[PDB]
Amino acid sequence: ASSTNLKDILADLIPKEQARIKTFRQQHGNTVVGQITVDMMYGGMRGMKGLVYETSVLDPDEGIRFRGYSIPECQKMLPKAKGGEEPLPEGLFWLLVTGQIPTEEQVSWLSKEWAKRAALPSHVVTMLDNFPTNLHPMSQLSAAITALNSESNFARAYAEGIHRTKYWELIYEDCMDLIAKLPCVAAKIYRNLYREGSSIGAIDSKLDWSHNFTNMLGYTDAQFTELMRLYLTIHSDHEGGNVSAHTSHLVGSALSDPYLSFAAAMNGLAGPLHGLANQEVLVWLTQLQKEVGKDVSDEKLRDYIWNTLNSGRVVPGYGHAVLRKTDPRYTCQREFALKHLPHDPMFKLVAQLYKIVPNVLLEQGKAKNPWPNVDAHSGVLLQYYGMTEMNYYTVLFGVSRALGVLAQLIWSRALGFPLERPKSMSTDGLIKLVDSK
Amino acid sequence: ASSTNLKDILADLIPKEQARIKTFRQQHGNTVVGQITVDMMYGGMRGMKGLVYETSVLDPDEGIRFRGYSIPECQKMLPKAKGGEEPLPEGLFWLLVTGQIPTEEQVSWLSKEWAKRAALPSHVVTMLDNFPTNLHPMSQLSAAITALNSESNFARAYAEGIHRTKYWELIYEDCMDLIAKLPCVAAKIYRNLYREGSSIGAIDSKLDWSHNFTNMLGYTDAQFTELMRLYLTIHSDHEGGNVSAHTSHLVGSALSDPYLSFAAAMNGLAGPLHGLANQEVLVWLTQLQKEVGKDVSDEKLRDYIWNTLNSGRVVPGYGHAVLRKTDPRYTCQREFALKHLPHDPMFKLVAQLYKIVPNVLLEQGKAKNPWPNVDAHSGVLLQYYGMTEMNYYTVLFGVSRALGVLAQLIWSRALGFPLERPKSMSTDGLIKLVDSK
Repeated sequence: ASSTNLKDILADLIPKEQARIKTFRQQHGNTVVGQITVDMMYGGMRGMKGLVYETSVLDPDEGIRFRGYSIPECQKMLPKAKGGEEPLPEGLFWLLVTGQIPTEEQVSWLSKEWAKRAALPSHVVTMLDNFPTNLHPMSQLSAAITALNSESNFARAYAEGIHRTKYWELIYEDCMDLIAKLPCVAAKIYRNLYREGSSIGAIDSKLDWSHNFTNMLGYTDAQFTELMRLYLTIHSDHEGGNVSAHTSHLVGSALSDPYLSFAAAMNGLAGPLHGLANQEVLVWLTQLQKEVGKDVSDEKLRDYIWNTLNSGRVVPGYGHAVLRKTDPRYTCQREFALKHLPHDPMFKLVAQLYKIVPNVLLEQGKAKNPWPNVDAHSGVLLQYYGMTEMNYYTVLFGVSRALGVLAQLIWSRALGFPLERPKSMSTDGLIKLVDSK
Repeated sequence: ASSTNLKDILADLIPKEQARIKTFRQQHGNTVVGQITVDMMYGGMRGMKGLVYETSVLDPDEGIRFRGYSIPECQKMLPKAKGGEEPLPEGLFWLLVTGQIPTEEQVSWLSKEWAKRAALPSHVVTMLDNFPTNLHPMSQLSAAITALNSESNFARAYAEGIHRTKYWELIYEDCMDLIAKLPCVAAKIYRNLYREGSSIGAIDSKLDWSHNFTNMLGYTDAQFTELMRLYLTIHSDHEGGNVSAHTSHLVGSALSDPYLSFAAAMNGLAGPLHGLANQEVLVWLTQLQKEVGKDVSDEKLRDYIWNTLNSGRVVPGYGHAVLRKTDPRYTCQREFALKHLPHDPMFKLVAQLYKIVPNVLLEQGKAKNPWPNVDAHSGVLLQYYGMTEMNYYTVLFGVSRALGVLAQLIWSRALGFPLERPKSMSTDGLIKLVDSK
């Protein structure tokens, strides 16, 4: 056959980043990179630097980057799927871990490599098949990723006593297993929930990752698969600061093993201020599809959106405190839509708000980035291919953010990052602090 | 009957703290309360202020305080159990929430009030009875607190749309339920695991909280119960910064409901750098009980501990970067031991290290707080009353830290604290930052 052996590459890359951080930290290390205010400290840590998350940086002129490789260079560069046009999430985890762009057989590797590592302990399987259909997917996804922790290699090698400098090699092995069992768990949370408890199927070492998943979800549409490949590539990662990424991080720094850290991250992503906004827009988009009715003019939604901005509401999906042009991940799923559902009524709706909304905002003071998110485009693209079941959308973001959160988990463990322990305070403390002192 | 109605008190206290924070933040609010370094930011946030956690402050001269009420004022002040000598965890949650010291019928209230709220959905019960006995308690405790999330009031009232200023009243209701179902869940993780899957029993509105628990654990010793009452009071809370407290906080700030935030906190407390040190000492204490043998002299453990400090090891349980005298929570369980197991061989072991260790360290440079933790005393006190099963110790700390973590959860939600979102960075970012800029 063929390849190049991921672990063995990462094995090489490690000492070189490990040093780079040793000198940096030697020399300028004490160079003050900012201040904290009594107000930030009530402000949920409002624009504090405190992380070092080495897999993605928000570029204000250019969206998000998976190195400096942004959005638009990824779609080019990342291997596409042996007869497709949209990237493999495989080759994206590979980029996130390596810093390098996969080769076809570096990706063909992972796919083989995920299919085998893809197995499920009879007790998560049982645990799923009895869960109540009143329990949310995301309470199931996280209940069962903890219960998968039964199987961690790290838990065990820890228990036996591996040493500091070896931690990555098994935290690696736990991550590669998790990202393989993930499709199974969610494919089954779907199937039990929404496709009347049927069988997820089997799993095919022939196919790539996203495919197997879509195939277990029970979807025969190769257009949907390639949306699945695209969706999973683009919601992977987003700086370290955000709830699901900071929790997998925080918790993972107590030397908790990847099953447990990831499950704790979904408990953050099931949180309304975090998971639920892909929905929020679809729902808005839904009332609007009624209130302003089917095939509107450029004049009537201008009337609606205007009568919306000014009568003391907001347009779900639009605006960004930093990013200066349109989010590339809107643009990616738009480019998709243009190709594959161009004359869709509801995509027609979204694509109209794109024409109209920015100017309406910009002209009406709510501005500086009046441009759309990702979250604005996606749900419309899900509902088209018949994924109506919108509570379940939060799991699909979960299975995606997995690649980005676990691929930095190996790195915090490789560069051997400390237990995360900011100082708390208390108001009475503070009152004596800033002013009285 | 009799009482005073907790929710209704807290209802009163709220606006007054709510303002106090409005003015403080009005005026000095921008007063800079510290700086951040490139080095802190790799240093897992090494002595950053970033939290406001209003239920406990570390006093360096005086241990931990549950206001300014420290250790020693609590044992006095907190109601003791209608024929006991050790405080009720009931009256401690009450202190943590109110800021005020319970009255007997404020506590008698909670006990009644926990017993009724104490019920368990048939699906967590099933989920427990089939869990594998190879799955850790703490992967079970957290799997089933997520699955209890099926029952959150907040989840629902959120779903229906309560408004900002009402959030506490239901986040309250979810917390009071959780702390009542907790005994049931852990009593059953024990029983299934270690007491051959037997029945937890029933639940008695007559008895107080810790009692019911010990009674479901299946322990007939009223000395053990009162250890249980003491244990649960003292490991409740410990500033906000620590893994289990920061995670329940972080995650709970994405508007996740208390079941989900607490379950995510245990995924942090199951982490080796966090849960597992109560054990670590018992295990040390165990080898020593052999290597230096039964009834040693003040001269021979001096030899051991000295031959330990100098031959390049450390004494599990001893030392503290801040606290200047002996941790009161050593002293609390020592005072206990003195009373109730005075002539215990292994307590004799601990109490000897107390005589010997500090001076041996102090004289041998490893000093400034050479004094013992809590974690040093507890496990010895557990093993005596026949709680041999030491993997399960992490759940008993869980059920304790619950009171302190949930009682500040109501407060972050009451004072309406924002989604927690520090800025990440990246090394390449940093290199350009501190020096190049």
